[PDB]
Amino acid sequence: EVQLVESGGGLVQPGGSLRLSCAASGRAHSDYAMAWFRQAPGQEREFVAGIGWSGGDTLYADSVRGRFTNSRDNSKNTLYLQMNSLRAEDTAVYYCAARQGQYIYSSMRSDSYDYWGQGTLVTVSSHHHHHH
Ligand SMILES: [Mn+2]
Repeated sequence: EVQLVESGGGLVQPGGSLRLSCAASGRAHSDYAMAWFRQAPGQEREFVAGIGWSGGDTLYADSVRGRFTNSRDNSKNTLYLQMNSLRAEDTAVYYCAARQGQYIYSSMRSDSYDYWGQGTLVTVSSHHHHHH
């Protein structure tokens, strides 16, 4: 069993950037094959980015390639997603996922992932913060 906790979701201006984090349970250097998925309201869940268990085959969905960067800190069992040039189409709950098993290559299929976090919400929408 692997538990997964995402953080970092928030409200972001169109054109803006965020960084998501996903902490995974286990001893340090557990080195899971992991991925990010997302689901927008009324749409099917979809792959975003992934990495294999041994740190190879960093892979992106066509929707986000060149805008998003996936990285893993093996010591912390943490996965990070730097998201740039965000647009309304990127609004979604973002889910961290992990596989049970030592898979070298990243799978883009949700059926490949045993464990799923609860998600963190990214809202890409124009807004104004009142001054202080
Ligand atoms: Mn803001």
